[PDB]
Amino acid sequence: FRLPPLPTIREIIKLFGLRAVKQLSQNFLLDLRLTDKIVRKAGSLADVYVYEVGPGPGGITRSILNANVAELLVVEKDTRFIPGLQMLSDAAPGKLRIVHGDVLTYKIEKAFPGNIRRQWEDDPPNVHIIGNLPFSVSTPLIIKWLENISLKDGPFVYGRTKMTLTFQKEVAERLVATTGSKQHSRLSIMAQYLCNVEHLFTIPGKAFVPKPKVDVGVVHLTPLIEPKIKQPFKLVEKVVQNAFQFRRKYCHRGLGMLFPEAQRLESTGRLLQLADIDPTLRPTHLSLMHFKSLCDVYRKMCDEDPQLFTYNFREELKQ
Repeated sequence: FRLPPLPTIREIIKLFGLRAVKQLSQNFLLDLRLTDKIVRKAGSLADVYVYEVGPGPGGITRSILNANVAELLVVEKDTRFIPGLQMLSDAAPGKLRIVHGDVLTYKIEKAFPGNIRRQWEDDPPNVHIIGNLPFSVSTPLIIKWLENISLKDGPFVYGRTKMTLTFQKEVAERLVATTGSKQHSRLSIMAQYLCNVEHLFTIPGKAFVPKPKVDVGVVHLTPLIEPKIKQPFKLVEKVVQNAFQFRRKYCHRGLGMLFPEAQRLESTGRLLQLADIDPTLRPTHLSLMHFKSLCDVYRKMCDEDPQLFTYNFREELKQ
């Protein structure tokens, strides 16, 4: 017969390598011009203690190191990128600390000196968190961090520490969306009640390798001195999540799911009435102050009735 040639090992490696990368779901920024821009937009990092999450090939890492940073600590999950980061540390001695870990669990409360901590009401501290992370990591990460801001712990034991982070365009858009927008949703309230949030700019997907199917938003967050709602994070999260579950219906429908069926007509009516909200507002028109009212009223209902808080409407739906 006549059969095709064997692959060379070079071809085999290329095959294994490309497939290896088309997994992992990182969107590499291999362009120092863009990583320079991200760092520039984050603000001055002069004498700042920087925490970079998931540096990967280290484009953002190089841009940070060039910004008169006091110190940079990076946490990286994939060992494959670690020796490249090591090389980088050797080029800037004393400047770069590398940790092989998971940004979702790694605690940085003791990573920088205690003397750099600042009161909550003071200006934000010389700690800044910067990161270009996989979309599947950055969403739960910001949610963990928002709860940390609520508790004033985690990265927020230093004070009102700043974040500059990439997200998919649409997640970026939800984070800064205001009332009445199709994007004003659960994440809009969660971030905005706790932080000042600004969408710095958008980077086209084409700029990343591999090319994701969406664009990438760069978002800056600074914790608020006075948060817009003062109730436990999990309470706010529950009200907000219930408020938004049915987007094209009166908000009464979503908020009603906070209450067992047997009291739902009366209780949902009372919640809206004590909160002083039109029960026919669609969720997108619910503002931070509506949510403050809703959460305050719900808190008192929970205190009067300790069965309320762990009520789950789907469990009831199982007859």
